[PDB]
Amino acid sequence: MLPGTFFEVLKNEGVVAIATQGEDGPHLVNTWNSYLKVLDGNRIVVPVGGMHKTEANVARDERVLMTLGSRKVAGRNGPGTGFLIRGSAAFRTDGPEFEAIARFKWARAALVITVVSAEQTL
Amino acid sequence: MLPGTFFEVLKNEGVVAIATQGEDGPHLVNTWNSYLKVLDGNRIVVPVGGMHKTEANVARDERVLMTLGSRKVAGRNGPGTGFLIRGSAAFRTDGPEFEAIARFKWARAALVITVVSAEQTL
Ligand SMILES: Cc1cc2nc3c(=O)[nH]c(=O)nc-3n(C[C@H](O)[C@H](O)[C@H](O)COP(=O)(O)O)c2cc1C
Ligand SMILES: Cc1cc2nc3c(=O)[nH]c(=O)nc-3n(C[C@H](O)[C@H](O)[C@H](O)COP(=O)(O)O)c2cc1C
Repeated sequence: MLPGTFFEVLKNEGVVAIATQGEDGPHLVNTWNSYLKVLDGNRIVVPVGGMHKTEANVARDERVLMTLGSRKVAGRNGPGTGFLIRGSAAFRTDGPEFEAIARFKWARAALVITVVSAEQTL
Repeated sequence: MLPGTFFEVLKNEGVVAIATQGEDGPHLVNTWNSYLKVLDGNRIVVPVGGMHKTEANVARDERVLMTLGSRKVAGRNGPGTGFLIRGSAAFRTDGPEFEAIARFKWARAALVITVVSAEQTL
């Protein structure tokens, strides 16, 4: 379901945000557009170095939200666009989703988000 | 309390993410690094065109989280850095906080974030 414009965003660098639900309120962490790996079957993989509070949150509520964008891709009414992605998350420490990001030697795990919806919000 | 490195990030374009607490989970919306105005008092001002769900969430729980960064500013271990900002939010529709973003013709309000902590997370 990810549209072509999402793939054009990923050709450009930028800050990705990942929100999870904590018992206390939301939590928000980041990665880089250039670190995301998209796999077949609507999966986006993030290399995990820290994300310890995020991991604790996902263990109790697997729903996540993610945003990303780029001023270098056109939106509906001028330069710049981005996406709100909703999905479910899991952490993996082995298997092909882990091997997709194992080139980052600092990664202790892979955060795998299975996308359920993608909205271009600009 | 906002440090010099944060102002260096703001000289570069990027996607800002703002998380609020909803009824049924977090919500996450964006702005651009180039749209933020910073006022005396640890106050960050965001021009509001939509953010209707965000505004409903803030009316119930004023706490927000914000992230932003840039690959063009050095972090602690290599190129690229960014920040986790925690603060409290209010929407303003008159006064100096609104005037700071009034040049945006589509703005309906100013989202004013009063910063309580700022962490450089890379
Ligand atoms: C621009 C940016 C990119 C980041 N990329 C990563 C990343 O790819 N993986 C990672 O684990 N943390 C990354 N971080 C740090 C995370 O945002 C987070 O601060 C850290 O993993 C701790 O997560 P936690 O608060 O869930 O314990 C990045 C931070 C910034 C500002
Ligand atoms: C990169 C980017 C920049 C955006 N900047 C703004 C902005 O400055 N102000 C705004 O109202 N919405 C902006 N949006 C749209 C918001 O993220 C959000 O989708 C919209 O305001 C609706 O908010 P709500 O879901 O809280 O109702 C931006 C979207 C993207 C992808």
